Amino acid sequence: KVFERCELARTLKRLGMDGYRGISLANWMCLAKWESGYNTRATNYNAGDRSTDYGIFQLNSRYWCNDGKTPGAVNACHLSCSALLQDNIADAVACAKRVVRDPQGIRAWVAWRNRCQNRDVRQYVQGCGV
Repeated sequence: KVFERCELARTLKRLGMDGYRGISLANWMCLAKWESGYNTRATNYNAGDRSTDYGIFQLNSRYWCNDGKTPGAVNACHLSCSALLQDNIADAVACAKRVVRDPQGIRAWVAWRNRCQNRDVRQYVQGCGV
């Protein structure tokens, strides 16, 4: 599913992401935008290390979910990577929450540092009623 901006903003808020571990809703929106374009079926294979990024938050199979073909993988979210490809993003959200519970927080995603950190991210939630 390819979410529309405000549709996603309202969904994330209802799932308790606003201010989760100190991360504002606009930051989560900026992250989803640059990672997948708000697309839940997005997948990206990393030929260099044999891992794959799954879903709207592009969660990596080496640490967050199990796809069975990634070497030295752990499954911290205890989910099959298939769960991160559903239209319902509840599982993807529960896993993103786990990621930020680690020391790096939102910085775990390099895309956030390049495209969101220290920027005016207000635009991502403007007019969505959240």
